Amino acid sequence: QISVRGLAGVENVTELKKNFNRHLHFTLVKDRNVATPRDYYFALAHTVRDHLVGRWIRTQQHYYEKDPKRIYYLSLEFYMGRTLQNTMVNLALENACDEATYQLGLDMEELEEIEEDAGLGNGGLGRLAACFLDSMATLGLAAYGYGIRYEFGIFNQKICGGWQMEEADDWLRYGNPWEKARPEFTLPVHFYGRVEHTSQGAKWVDTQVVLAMPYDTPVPGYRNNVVNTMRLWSAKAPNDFNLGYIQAVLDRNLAENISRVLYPNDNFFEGKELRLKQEYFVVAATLQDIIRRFKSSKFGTNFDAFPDKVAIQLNDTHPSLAIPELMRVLVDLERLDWDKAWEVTVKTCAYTNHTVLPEALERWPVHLLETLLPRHLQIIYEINQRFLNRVAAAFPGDVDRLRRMSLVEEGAVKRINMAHLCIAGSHAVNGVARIHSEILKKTIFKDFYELEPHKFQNKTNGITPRRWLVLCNPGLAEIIAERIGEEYISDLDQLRKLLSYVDDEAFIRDVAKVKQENKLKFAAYLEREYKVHINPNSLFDVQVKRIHEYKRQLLNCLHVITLYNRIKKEPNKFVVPRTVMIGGKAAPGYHMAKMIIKLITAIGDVVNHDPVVGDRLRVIFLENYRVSLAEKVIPAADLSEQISTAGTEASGTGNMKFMLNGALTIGTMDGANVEMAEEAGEENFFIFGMRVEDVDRLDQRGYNAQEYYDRIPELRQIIEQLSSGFFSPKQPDLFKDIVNMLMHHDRFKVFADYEEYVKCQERVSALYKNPREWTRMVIRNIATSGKFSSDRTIAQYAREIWGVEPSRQRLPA
Amino acid sequence: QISVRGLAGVENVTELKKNFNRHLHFTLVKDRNVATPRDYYFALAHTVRDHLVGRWIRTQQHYYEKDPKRIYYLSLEFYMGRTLQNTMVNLALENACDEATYQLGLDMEELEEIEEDAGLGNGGLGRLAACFLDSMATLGLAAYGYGIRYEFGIFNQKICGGWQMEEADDWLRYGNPWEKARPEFTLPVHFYGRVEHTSQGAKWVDTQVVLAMPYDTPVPGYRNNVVNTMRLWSAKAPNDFNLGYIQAVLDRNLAENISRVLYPNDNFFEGKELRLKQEYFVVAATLQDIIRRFKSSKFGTNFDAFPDKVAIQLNDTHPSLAIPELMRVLVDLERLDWDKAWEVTVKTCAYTNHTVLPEALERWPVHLLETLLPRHLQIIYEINQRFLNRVAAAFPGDVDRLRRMSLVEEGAVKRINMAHLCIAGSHAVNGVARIHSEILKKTIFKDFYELEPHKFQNKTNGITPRRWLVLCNPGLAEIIAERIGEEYISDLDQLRKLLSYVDDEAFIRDVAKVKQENKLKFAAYLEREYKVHINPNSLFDVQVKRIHEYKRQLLNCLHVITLYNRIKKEPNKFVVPRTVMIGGKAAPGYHMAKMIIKLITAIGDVVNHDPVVGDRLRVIFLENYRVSLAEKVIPAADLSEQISTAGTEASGTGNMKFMLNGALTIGTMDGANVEMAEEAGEENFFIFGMRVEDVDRLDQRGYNAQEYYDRIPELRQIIEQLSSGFFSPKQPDLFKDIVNMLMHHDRFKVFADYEEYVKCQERVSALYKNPREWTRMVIRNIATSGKFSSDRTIAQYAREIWGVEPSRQRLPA
Ligand SMILES: Cc1cn([C@H]2C[C@H](O)[C@@H](CO)O2)c(=O)[nH]c1=O
Ligand SMILES: Cc1cn([C@H]2C[C@H](O)[C@@H](CO)O2)c(=O)[nH]c1=O
Repeated sequence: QISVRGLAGVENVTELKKNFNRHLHFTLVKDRNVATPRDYYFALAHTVRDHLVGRWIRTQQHYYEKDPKRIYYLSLEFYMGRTLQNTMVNLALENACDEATYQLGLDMEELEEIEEDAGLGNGGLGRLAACFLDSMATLGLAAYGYGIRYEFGIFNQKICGGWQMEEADDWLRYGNPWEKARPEFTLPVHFYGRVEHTSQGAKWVDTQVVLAMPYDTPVPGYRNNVVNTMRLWSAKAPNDFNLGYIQAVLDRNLAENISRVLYPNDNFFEGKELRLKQEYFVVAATLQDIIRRFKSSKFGTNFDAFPDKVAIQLNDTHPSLAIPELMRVLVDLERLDWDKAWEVTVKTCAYTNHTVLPEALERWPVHLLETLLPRHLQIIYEINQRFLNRVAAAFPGDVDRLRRMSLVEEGAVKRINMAHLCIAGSHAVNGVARIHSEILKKTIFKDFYELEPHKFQNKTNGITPRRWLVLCNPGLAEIIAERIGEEYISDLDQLRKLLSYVDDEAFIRDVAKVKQENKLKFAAYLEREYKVHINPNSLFDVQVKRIHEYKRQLLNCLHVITLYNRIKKEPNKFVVPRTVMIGGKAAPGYHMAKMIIKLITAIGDVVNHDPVVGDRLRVIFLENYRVSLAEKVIPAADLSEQISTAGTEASGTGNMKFMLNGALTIGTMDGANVEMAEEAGEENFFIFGMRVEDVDRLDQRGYNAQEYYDRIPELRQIIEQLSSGFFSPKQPDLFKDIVNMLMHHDRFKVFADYEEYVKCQERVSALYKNPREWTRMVIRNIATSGKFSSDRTIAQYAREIWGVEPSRQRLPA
Repeated sequence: QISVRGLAGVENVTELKKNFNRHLHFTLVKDRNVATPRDYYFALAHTVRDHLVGRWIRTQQHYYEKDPKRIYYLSLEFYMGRTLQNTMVNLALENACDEATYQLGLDMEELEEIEEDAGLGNGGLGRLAACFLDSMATLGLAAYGYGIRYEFGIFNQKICGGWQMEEADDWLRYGNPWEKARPEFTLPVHFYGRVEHTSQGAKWVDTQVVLAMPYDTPVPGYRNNVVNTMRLWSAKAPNDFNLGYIQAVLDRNLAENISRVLYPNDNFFEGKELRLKQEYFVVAATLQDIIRRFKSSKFGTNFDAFPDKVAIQLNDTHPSLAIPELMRVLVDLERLDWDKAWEVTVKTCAYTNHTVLPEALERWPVHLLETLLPRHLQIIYEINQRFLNRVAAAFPGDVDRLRRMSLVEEGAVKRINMAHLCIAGSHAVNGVARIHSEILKKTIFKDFYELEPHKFQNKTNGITPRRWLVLCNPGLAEIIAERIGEEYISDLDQLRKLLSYVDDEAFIRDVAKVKQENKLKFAAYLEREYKVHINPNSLFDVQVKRIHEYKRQLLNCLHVITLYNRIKKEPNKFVVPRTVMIGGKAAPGYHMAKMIIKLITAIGDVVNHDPVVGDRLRVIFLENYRVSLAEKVIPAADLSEQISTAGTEASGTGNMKFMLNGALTIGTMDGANVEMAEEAGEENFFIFGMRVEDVDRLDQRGYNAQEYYDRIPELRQIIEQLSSGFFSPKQPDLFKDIVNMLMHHDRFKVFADYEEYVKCQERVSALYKNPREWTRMVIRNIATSGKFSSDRTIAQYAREIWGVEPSRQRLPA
C-alpha cells in the first residue's frame, strides 16, 4: 500500500503464502477448518522467522572469520515489546506479507495484535537497551545483548475500583517463536561456599551450583542483512540436586527461582537476596561465555589483547559484579598477577549511570555478600584498599575524602556502594543527557571526577526511528518519504530537510491529516477494547511513564482540577476541549504511587460524568501501559507532558518518542528536554518552572508549601476539595496521605511549579486554537528531532568508549 | 539392507535428505560446520515427524466424520521408551532413512542412541499401557491415551560402591520433538473448597483452581496410516494465583508441582496427598475433555447414548476417581437423577486389576478426601449405601459380608477401598492372566463375584511384536520373514507356521546365528559403555525386572552362590559357562530391595575376580534398566528367569518378550508363565517349584525356614557365608537384615523352592551342552508365542468389554 513498507513482488508473495501453509500444517499441526487467529499469527511468525536464520547464521560466521572487537551489553532488563512487525520492517517484508495474508483471506494487523509483548523491563532503562540492540545491528557492530530470560516479565496492570491490581505476565504460555534454546551451551554458576587459601592462591570451594541455560533471539539490522544475538540465561538445577526422593526433586524449584520473575521496581533499590542472585547469575554466565569466545578465536592465553577484542558495557550498576568476577577469573583461575588483571579489567569495562536519586543507588549489605559471594567480597576489599591508596597519594591528609570515596560504607550495617565500584573499575563513566552528566561531575561523583577527570563522559540517550516512527506511525513516515526520500530512516539528521516545508501548504495539511487519522484510530481502539468514549477533536494531552513522585503526575492532576473548577465557575465560557490521558504502572510496594493512580481515576469519576462539563474535558487512565500501548498512543498525542522536577529525570526517552511523532512538549528544563528545546528552538517548546539552580536556591532557604497554599486561592480550593472528600464522597479522608505529603514532606516541590505550569498550559490552549500555527510548530519539532536517534547515541559509544567504527555497509544476502 | 525395513526408493531418499537439511538449517539454526550428533538426531526426528502429521490430521478428521465409539484409556503411567525407530518401523521408513542418512555421511544407529527414553512409568503396568496404545492404533480403534506429562519420569539409577543412587530424569532438557503443546485447550481443575446445599442440589464452592494444559503425542498404527493421540496433562497456575508480589509469583510452583514427578513405586501404595492430587488432576481434566468431545459430535444433551459413544478403561485403581467424578458432573452439573447417572457411569467404566498383593491396594484415608475432595467423599458414601443395600437384599442377615464388601473400611483411621469402588462402578472387571483372574474370583473379590458373576473377566496380557521383535531384533524378524512372509507382524499367530521348520537344518543354523550375533553385539555394548568384560560363548542367564521380594532376585542369588561354591569345591570339573545378568530399579524408600542390589554387586566382587573361577562364571548387575536397555538385553538372552512365588506375579510381560526373542524360560507356574507353558508344551519349558496350592498348604501348616536350613547342607553353607562376612569382609554384618528376613520373616518362601530350582538349573545346563536340541526347543517357543501379542489382547477388550470391532483396513495416504 505505502512506499516505505517495501516491494510486494509476485515471486515473494507466492513463496510466503506456501511457507505460511507449510507451517500451519507441519509446525502447528492444524488445517484451515480448525485454525484460530492465534494459529494464523504463529504460522506468519514462523514464516518471517525463516527469513532471519540464513542471515543470522552468516552474520555469526562473518564475525568468526573477521574476528572484530566484540561489544557485550550487560543488562538485567530488555524491554523488547513485540517482534513480528519490527522483523518485517527491518527485512523489507511488510508489504509482501500484507499481500500474502490478504490473498489468504486474513488481516495482518489483526494477527499482529495477538503477539505478547516481551515485557522484560520496567521502563526507560530496559527500553534503552532494546533501542540500543536495534541501532548496534543497524550500524553493523559485532554486538551481543546479555540478560536473564524471566519467566514472568513486568506484571499486567488491571484497574479495579480505581485501584491498581497486579497479575502475572505469563508471556511464554503459548510459546515464543523467536527464541532458540541452546541447552548444549549450558554453564555452571556458583553460590555460597567458602574461601580456601593454598600455595597457589585462593580457592572458592563447597559451592552450590546452578546451571545457566542460554536462549538466543535474533536482532536484525535495518535492511543491511546483519542479524545480531540477544542471549538470555535461564536457571536450571543440576540433576544430582539435593540427590526423601520426591521432596529433593520438588526442591529443584529453589534453584530455578533465580530466573522466575523480574523485580518490578523502577528507579528504586530493594536489597533482597534473590535480586543479588539474579545479578551474579547473569554476570557469571556471561563472563564465562565471553572468555570462551575470546579463547576460541582466530587471533590468539594472552590476556593483554583482551581489551582489544572485548568491550563490556554495564547498564546501570545492576551487573557491577562483572568487575570483581573478571578479577576473580583472571587472578584465581588464569593465574594473572593482580596489577595486570586490574589493567585488563579497567580497559574492558565501562559504566552508564541512569539516575541521581539516592533511593535508586545499589548499596548491598556486606553480610549478604559475605554469605553468598565470599570470594567477591575479598576482591572488593582489595580493590577498595588499592583505590584509597591512590586517593591518599593524590590528596594527602584529606581524611573526609577517603571516607566519601570508599566502596565500603560504614554505619549500623556495612554496605558496598556499587556505583563507587563501577567508577573505580571502569575506563569510562557516562551520564545519559548533558545536564545529567554535568550534575554527576558537580555533585554525587565530584570526588571521583577530581581524581580521574578523563573517565567522565556524556552520551545523550536516543530512540530507534524504526520502531518509534516507521513501525508505529507509517502515515507520517510516508508523507516524509514523499518529500525527502527513505534515507532518513537510518540517518535521522536528514529530517532537517523538512524545515524547507514549514511554509508548504500541502505538507502542513498532510501533517495535520496524519495526526487526525492517528487520533481517530486511537479513539476507536479505546471504544473497542475498553468501552470508553472520547472526542477526537479535542487536544490529546498525554503523560505516559512509570508512576513516580519525581515525575509529578500529581502536578498534572492539579492542573486538570484547575480546569474543571474554572469550567464550573464560568460554564458558558469557551475553553479548548481536552482529553487528558495519564498512564503507567506503579511498583507493587509503592504506596504513594498507588494512591496517585486512585486519585486520577477519582478525578475522572467526577469530571467525566458532570453534565455541565460536557465533552470539553475528559480524564482517562490508560490501563496496562507497555511498549505495544506506547506505539498506539504516542502517534495519537498532541501534547507531551514531561514535567519532572528539574534535576531528577536523568534523560527521559518518552520525550523523544513524542517529538518524533508530531506532539508538542510542555516541560521543565530537565534531562534531555534541555537538548530537545536547544535543537528545536525555545520558541517551539513550552518550557516552564524552576531550573536546577532555582531548586537548589529553594533547598538552601527551605521549601515551605504553606506559602503557596496561602498565596494562591485556586491552589487552596483544590487542597480543600481533596481534604473534604469532594473526589471521594463515601470515603472523605481517602486522600489524606496525598494532602499531608503535598503540604509537609514534598521532596519534589509540586506547589512551587503550579503557577507557571497553569499559565504555560494557557499558552498551549491558545496555540491549539490556531491549527495552522500549531502544525507549523510541530513541523519545526519533527524536523529537528534527528539528534535523538539511538544510531547517533550508539555511534558515540562506539567511537568514544568502545573504540570501534560503525558501518552502514550491507552483508551479502 | 533387510526386507522387513521397507523400500529405499530413489524418490523417497532424495526427499528425506532435503527435508533433513531444511530442518538442520531452519529448525535447529545450525550448519554442517557446527552441528553435533545431537543436532543430527533432532533433524532426523523432525523429518520423520513431518510424515506423521498428515496422517494424524486426517485420522482425527476421519473420527469426526464417522463418529465411532471412542475408547479412553486412563493411566497414570505410559512407559513409552524411544519414539524414533518405532515411528520409522510403523511408517515403513526405516531403510529409506537409513539410506538417506548414509548418503549424508551419518550412522543412523548412532543417532538413535541420542534419544532420551520417555520414562513415564515404573515397569509392567506402564509398559502395558504403551503396548496397548500401539495395538489399538494398529487395530484401527478410535482410542485415546490420557495421562500426566511428568517433568521427571522414573529416576536414572547410578550404582556407587555397589549401592543404588537416584538422579532426576530430566528427559525434557533438550526438548521433545514428538509432542505438540495445546495451550488453547487448557481446562480448570478444582481442589479443596466446601459443599453447599441449595434448592437446585449440591454446589462445590470456594475451590482452588489449577489449570490442566494438554500435550498431544502421535501414536502411529503399523502401516495402516492410522495415527491416534496420547494426551498428557501438565499443571499450570492461573494468572491471578495468590494475586508480597514476588512471593506470590514464586508460589505458583506449589500448583505446578502436581505434574512435576512420577512416584517411583512399583506395586506399592504410598498414601501421600500429592499423589491423590495427581490422580484427581488426570481424571478431572480427562472427563471434561471426554464430555466436551461427546457434546460436539455429529450424533447428539441426551446422556442415554453416552455409553454407546464412550468407553473408559481404568488402568488399575489409580484413576478410580473417574467413577465419582462422572457422577459429580452428571448429577451436579448436568442435573441428571442419581439412578440414571449411575446407569450411565457403570456402562461407561471398566476396571483392570494388576495385583493381589495387599500393600499395593489403594486405601485412601477419609480425612484426606474430606479436605481435598469434599463433594467426592459425599458421592462415595452415597454409592456405598446404595451398593450395601443391594448386598443386604441378596444375602439377608449376612452381616460380615456387609463389612467385608463396604467401600468404607473401619478402624483407627477410616479408609476408602478404591478397588471396591471400581468393582461397584464398572460393568467389567478383569485380571491380566488366567490364573490371576481365577484368584480374584476365589479370594480377594470372592464376595463381589458372588453378587455379580457376569462382571468378572480375564484378559491375558500381551506385548507389541513391533517394538519387541521387529524393532529390537531385526535379525530374527528377517530370517522368519524369509520363510513365512511379513504378515505375522500384525498377525502373530502365523508364527505357528514355523513348527514345520523345527527339523530344518538351515533354519536351526540361522536361529542360532541370530542369537550369537545378538550376544556379540551386547557383549560389545557392555565394554564400550560400562567397561565390563564378558564371554560371549557363555549361557546368558538374565533376570531383568523391578527389584522386589516377590520377584525373588534373592532365589537367583542363592543359585549363583551355589554354582560358585561347587566350582571352588571341584575346580577342575567341567561346568557350562554362564554370564548371570540381573538388573532393575528399587523404589527409593524400599530398604530390602536396596540391600538385594548391594548383595548382587557384592557377589560379583568375589566371583568375578576369583582366578580359579576363570571365565566360567560372571555376575553382572545391569545398571539403569529401562525400555531402551530391555530392547538390547532381551534379544541377547539365552535363559529368562521368571521365578516369582506362585500366586504373586499377576501376569508378567517381560516373560513374553523373552519368549518372542529366542530365550528359554526357567520359571514357576505363576502369572502368564502357565499359559506360556501351555502354548509351547511343558516339555519345552523349565518349570519348577510350588504351585499356588502348595503355597496355600505351606501357609496352613506354617512356613518354617529353619527346616530347610537344617536339611540342606548347601543352603546352610550359603547362609553361613552371608552371616560371617564372606561377601563383605570389611563390614561382616552387612547382610544381617537379609539373613534375618530369610530365616524368620520370609513372606515369599525363598528356601522352599531352593532345591527344585537348583536341580532345574542343572537340566538347563545339560540342554545347553547340546546346541542343536537347545535351538530346536527355542524354535518351539518362538513358534507358539503368538497368543501373547497385545493385538490379541486388545481385540478381546474391544469385543468383550468395549463393544467395538477391530479393523486391519488401511486409511488412505
Ligand atoms: C516499591 C517502591 C517503594 N517506594 C517507597 C519506599 C520508600 O519508603 C519511599 C521513598 O521514600 O517510597 C518507592 O519509592 N519506590 C518503589 O519502587
Ligand atoms: C517404597 C517401598 C517400600 N516398601 C517397604 C514398606 C514396607 O514396610 C515393606 C513391605 O512390608 O517394604 C515396599 O515394599 N515397596 C516399596 O516400593
